Amino acid sequence: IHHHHHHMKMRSQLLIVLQEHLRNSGLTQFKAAELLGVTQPRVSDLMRGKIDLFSLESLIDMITSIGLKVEINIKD
Amino acid sequence: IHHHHHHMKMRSQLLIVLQEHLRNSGLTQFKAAELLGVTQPRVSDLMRGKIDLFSLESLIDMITSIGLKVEINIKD
Repeated sequence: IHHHHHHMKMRSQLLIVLQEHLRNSGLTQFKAAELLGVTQPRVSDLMRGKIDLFSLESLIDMITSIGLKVEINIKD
Repeated sequence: IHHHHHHMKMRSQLLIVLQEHLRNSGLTQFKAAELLGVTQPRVSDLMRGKIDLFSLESLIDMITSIGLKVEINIKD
């Protein structure tokens, strides 16, 4: 397994938005996994806040699966 | 190898900013790889625009290594 420990403000922002949206979606963890196209243990880890297990692309994948838009701004 | 074909506006934005910044950095591909902590073949692929080989986290890793800030906005 890869564990992630960088970009934590961004990673936590994406995770909290994904958790909150899933929490009042009316979906069970099973139906949530079906919608996101991931396994139930993956949903469990997300809802338990195991943030280290989630790459930025996986979080962005799931945010988009639930119908949200992610926009980036790059600052120099 | 993983190949990526989703989130293409975001992926291309990050790649173009990374290429442009490296292109007038005064660095050779070797010195660029040293700064980013990746291999020279990885730099080559980036500069050749092999966008499919680069996950969003790897692009964000490298953008931050060169001293840029990435901010996300999530829209519903």
